[PDB]
Amino acid sequence: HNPYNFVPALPRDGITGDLGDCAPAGHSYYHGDKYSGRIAVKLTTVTPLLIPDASKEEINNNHKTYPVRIGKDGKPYLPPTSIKGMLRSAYEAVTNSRLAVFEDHDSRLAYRMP
RNA sequence: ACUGAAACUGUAGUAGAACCAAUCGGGGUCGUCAAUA
Repeated sequence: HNPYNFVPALPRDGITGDLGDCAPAGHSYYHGDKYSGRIAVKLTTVTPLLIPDASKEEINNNHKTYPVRIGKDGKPYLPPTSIKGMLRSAYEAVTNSRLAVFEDHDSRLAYRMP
C-alpha cells in the first residue's frame, strides 16, 4: 500500500443543519441548548511518536539530527498544536468540512510526455 | 496756566472613562527531472 491515501471531500452545496455552513454560535454566553465544558482525553502511543525539537537540531554535512522535544520536567512535550492539527484534520474528514489549509494551487501542474 | 495716584487677568478644575495584541495554522512529507533514438 502507498503510505498515504485520501478521504473524499464531497462537495457541500445544499448541506443543511450543523453540517452546513452556519453562523457561529459565538463566545458571548453559554447557549441553553449547546454544550460547553471540559473533556479529559487519554492519548497512548501505539507506534513510536516523533516530537522533533527543531530549536535544538544539529547539522553535519547539511544533514539534520533532531532530539525529542521535552518540557520543563524533561518528559516529552507533546505540543497541543500538534494534537489540535491531528484532531482538526480528523474532524474535518469525518465532518466533511471545508479544508482549512489549501495553499494557492492556482498554477497548472506539469507532467512529462511519454 | 502743568502727565493723576494706586490696582497680578486672576481664582477653582487629574486629558480622563471604557477597550484581552488578539484570531487561524500537526515541524510536516515521495517521484519527479531531462529528450530523443
